[PDB]
Amino acid sequence: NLYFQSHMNVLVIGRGGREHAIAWKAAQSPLVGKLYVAPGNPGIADVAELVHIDELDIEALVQFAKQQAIDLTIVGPEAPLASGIVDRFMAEGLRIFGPSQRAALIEGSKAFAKELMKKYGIPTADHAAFTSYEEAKAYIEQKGAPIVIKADGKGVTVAQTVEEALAAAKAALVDGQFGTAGSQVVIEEYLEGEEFSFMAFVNGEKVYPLAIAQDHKRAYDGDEGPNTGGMGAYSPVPQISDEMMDAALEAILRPAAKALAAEGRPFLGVLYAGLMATANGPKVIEFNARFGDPEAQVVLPRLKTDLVEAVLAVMDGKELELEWTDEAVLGVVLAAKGYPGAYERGAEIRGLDRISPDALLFHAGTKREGGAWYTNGGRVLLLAAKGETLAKAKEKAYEQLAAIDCDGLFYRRDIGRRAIE
Ligand SMILES: Nc1ncnc2c1ncn2[C@@H]1O[C@H](COP(=O)(O)O)[C@@H](O)[C@H]1O
Repeated sequence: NLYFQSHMNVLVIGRGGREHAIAWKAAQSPLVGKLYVAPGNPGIADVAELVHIDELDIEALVQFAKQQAIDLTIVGPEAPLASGIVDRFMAEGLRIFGPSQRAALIEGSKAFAKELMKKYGIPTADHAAFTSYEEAKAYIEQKGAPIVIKADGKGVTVAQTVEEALAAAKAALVDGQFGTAGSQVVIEEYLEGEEFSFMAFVNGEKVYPLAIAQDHKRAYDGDEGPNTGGMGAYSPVPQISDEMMDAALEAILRPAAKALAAEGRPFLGVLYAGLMATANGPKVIEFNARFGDPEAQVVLPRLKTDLVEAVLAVMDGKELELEWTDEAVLGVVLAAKGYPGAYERGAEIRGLDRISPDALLFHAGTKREGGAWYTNGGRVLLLAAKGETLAKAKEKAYEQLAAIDCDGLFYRRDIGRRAIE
């Protein structure tokens, strides 16, 4: 079907498991000649050449890319995007998949995203910020309870009653941090239902849906403890109906891409909708402007289509249908004890050699030294397995995980548990 230029040098920006997953996929493309990741990490060195340049060193990255004749740059994390790498690259004539600074604002500013979804009729949790008690009060009292109250400067209360919400909102203003605008309180609609991650390739108004993943954000078994970058994920997600999926594509993803374009911020890249499946249909929690982590590690193994060709087709504004395997994929994050708090580095990791070769081991935060492996970051590794069903992928993933010994790491035993229940 689609022809593109073969023997294309590709650069991936980032250092994590998402970027291990995007490099591992890229390396399998019949289109790719040379594959660099800047800065990557020692498990990524197995699939790609590492480049010792920071993600935020935009001028070095531009100079590296001109000089090593990079045909495609794919940006992993959001900070480079929020800093204008795409803008710099385009002005230099370098081809890049990722949003402009102005488009990436959809993730950077939750206020801006709320503002855009309100103006364009996009379903989401109601959101409002106040520096006045009396105005906070009058608003809490129209909206009623349960209600989220958020204090700046733990400070998140899901107030079960109106009286509690007011007590919490009053405290937020009296004890929260005094910014240059005074103290402020954030009030949000509480939503119930099942969370899901809906990513799509986007170029302007053109939206190309990926598979649907579910992430597990809480640190501990039974969705306990604080929130994290994500402790595991799987795809597909059988308890989210096709109808909910289509509602979210037509009432959320397609209108956000339009809204960004209508505001003179067209988006190019991965638009990642963090969603709730409510009784009333799907509702935005947040938007992200790039692949989710650990969502990329579980979605990208299911993609049949060549990843580099799909990116090029998207950048060209070409027609494309993405093809996916029937097999489910589930992934478990091993994190350094203490994460998402203060965590210890430098614990020896044994047993990486013992893992079956069809297991997918995505390095996020490891170091290699004197021929051994050590923890070096909050999320350290993700192990995913494929399975004919979700339960089989769950079984495979956990069985393989147990080959790893590290007294400095922990992981959730309940990834996927509800979905199989
Ligand atoms: N309005 C909401 N309704 C339900 N869950 C939420 C809401 N906001 C945040 N969360 C949860 O808290 C996590 C952290 O997102 P955030 O609160 O924007 O940092 C999300 O990934 C959700 O799992």
